[PDB]
Amino acid sequence: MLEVCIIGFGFSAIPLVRELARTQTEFQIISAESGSVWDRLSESGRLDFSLVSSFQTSFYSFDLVRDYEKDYYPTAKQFYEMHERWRSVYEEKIIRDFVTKIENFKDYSLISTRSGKTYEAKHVVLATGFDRLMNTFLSNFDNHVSNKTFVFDTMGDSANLLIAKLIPNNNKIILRTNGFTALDQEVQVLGKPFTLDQLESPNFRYVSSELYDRLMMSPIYPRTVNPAVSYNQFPLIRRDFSWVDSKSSPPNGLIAIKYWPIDQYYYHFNDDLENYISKGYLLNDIAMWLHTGKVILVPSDTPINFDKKTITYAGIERSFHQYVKGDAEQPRLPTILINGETPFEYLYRDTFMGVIPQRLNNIYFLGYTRPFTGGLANITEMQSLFIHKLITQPQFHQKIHQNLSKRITAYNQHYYGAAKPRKHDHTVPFGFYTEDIARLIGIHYQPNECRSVRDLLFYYAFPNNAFKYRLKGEYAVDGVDELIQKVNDKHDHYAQVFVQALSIRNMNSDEAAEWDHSARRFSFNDMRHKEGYRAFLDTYLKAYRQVENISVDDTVVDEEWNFMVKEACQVRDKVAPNIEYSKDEDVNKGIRLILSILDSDISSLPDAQSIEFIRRLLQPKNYELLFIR
Ligand SMILES: Cc1cc2nc3c(=O)[nH]c(=O)nc-3n(C[C@H](O)[C@H](O)[C@H](O)COP(=O)(O)OP(=O)(O)OC[C@H]3O[C@@H](n4cnc5c(N)ncnc54)[C@H](O)[C@@H]3O)c2cc1C
Ligand SMILES: N[C@@H](Cc1c[nH]c2ccccc12)C(=O)O
Ligand SMILES: N[C@@H](Cc1c[nH]c2ccccc12)C(=O)O
Repeated sequence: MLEVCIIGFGFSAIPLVRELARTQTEFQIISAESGSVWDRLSESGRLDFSLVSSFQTSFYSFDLVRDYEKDYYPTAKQFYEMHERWRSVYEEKIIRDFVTKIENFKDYSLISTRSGKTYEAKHVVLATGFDRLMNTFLSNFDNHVSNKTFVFDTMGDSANLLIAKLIPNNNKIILRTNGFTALDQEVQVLGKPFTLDQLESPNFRYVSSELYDRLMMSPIYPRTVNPAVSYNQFPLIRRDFSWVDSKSSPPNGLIAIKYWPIDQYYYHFNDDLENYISKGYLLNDIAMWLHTGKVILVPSDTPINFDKKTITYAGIERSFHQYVKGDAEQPRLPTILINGETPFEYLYRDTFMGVIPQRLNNIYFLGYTRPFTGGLANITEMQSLFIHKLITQPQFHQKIHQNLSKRITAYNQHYYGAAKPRKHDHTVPFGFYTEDIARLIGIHYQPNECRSVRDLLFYYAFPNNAFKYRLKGEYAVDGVDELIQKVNDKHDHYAQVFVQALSIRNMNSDEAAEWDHSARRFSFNDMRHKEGYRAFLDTYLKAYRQVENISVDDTVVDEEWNFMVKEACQVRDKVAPNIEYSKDEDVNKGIRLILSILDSDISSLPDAQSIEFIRRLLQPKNYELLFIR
């Protein structure tokens, strides 16, 4: 009897196949001849964009240990080339066919295929990815569409990439949405670039819920009255967060788009602009679009005529060329038959850690958990370790499954509370999820085993990337020691985010929200760093057009749009003139202090009262996770 069958091979399955090979566990992969959206984009030459996620979080530990030299954003070309490199390694273990049905029995499954070939396997892993409504827009994208009006009912990363591509053809963009969370993918800390995933210090949740909440939520919840923040200039960007019923913030189910702020885009790409655009580094600064009026927000309930193709806002009856109805994610699951009869019903919350479904025996889901920030790699590497351990170690399989339904209830209580199921429940802060799996497997760090201040920075401030948990123990990867050293040497041992937590420990949430926004350039949606880049924007559009052989007329002037932008930007035209740094000073001084006591013994530190606090990090009081204990 075949020990393991993996269904679907693109990106998510790679780390699991690697571990099954290492332990010589018998496995077969079944995967469609057709392949993925990445094959659609490759075949049709549309891998001309870049990831919304850092290198560190988007490539597996066993690639990073070889190829990491600096933080950067990989291109769609590089990401796909990496999938193709791993497909080549394992292609001999792949049967090219399409699974149509799985019949699940007490200790095996019967797998049916389009060819008619059937397979028996004791353990079955689904790594088939999602169907996405929006893929047709990216895969069949037309760049000749010019001077047209688009209406989007949802802001997501796909809409934002479409918008980046339309705007340089003088396409006008109306968003008719119930708000959206957008975050600068890259941020300056005392004049040095940090990808946003470098600054989450997630294990601070263990100090307390409230402290972590103040560390994280002021750029997402409308907490500052600072008029430089996009959610004050353009309030139609605010969301209804009344659904959230959890002390764990950011909450599971919160989705964000991650975008190039124009200032960081300029710092990286200004010197070789056309060549960088052609590699797929597209400016996608939604806040700059709102600032310049190349995008407008309108209320959710703004009347539209689907028959005449018209949207009803202020004075002009604007005909729209296309309505984009907004991306949904549905797992590509075959029919699964419980005891080979009863259709399995998929719901993210009714699986443990997005991986283990109830009422199925030895079936695992790999790649259906979505990270709030950073790449999928962080999530699928840790899920792969979890699945490998369940498959190959019956003691671990028994430990997890014995109280499976209780673990799931305890997880849902902790992370969702009494909220009803939502379509985005599958979205998790990457640094909670990786840490959660690491504690389940037993490859976690213990805060009580920190000796030096340097050790506290590593435990609390070093990002909870999957490779963090592959330094030593059961899943160690060779070269992780050198990788961690390199990353620490380039990021000042994450002293800056450690000092952020030290700065806000005594504040309430309004105070921390004010302090967050006291910076000369605060992390996210700082509308003071837009006007100075108006000339560079024109250079950019000219560069984009030249790269893509586009010719449009700005000497042709769209009068009617010029007119609707004024109505859209009334709060901004009122709020912006009220503009005009505690955070910069606090952080600068704190980093000085921390970097001076790097190698000081914690336990022995003498009796401001930040010392008390630093000493208490050996004994955090919010460490309990009832779905693990
Ligand atoms: C436009 C776009 C941009 C993205 N950008 C990023 C990014 O910036 N950073 C990031 O980290 N992630 C990004 N992602 C998300 C993620 O990395 C990709 O979705 C990735 O392809 C997921 O890998 P996967 O292996 O789970 O699924 P896939 O890559 O879709 O591979 C699954 C494979 O299984 C096959 N298959 C499906 N059903 C069956 C079946 N029943 N039988 C047999 N074979 C089957 C499919 O044909 C496919 O080849 C992006 C996704 C998209 C669509
Ligand atoms: N802690 C950093 C970065 C940060 C805050 N909120 C976030 C949400 C997601 C990602 C990063 C962040 C700051 O306060 O600016
Ligand atoms: N364009 C993809 C982006 C995406 C999906 N899942 C992700 C995980 C990590 C980074 C990016 C993504 C989407 O439809 O949403």
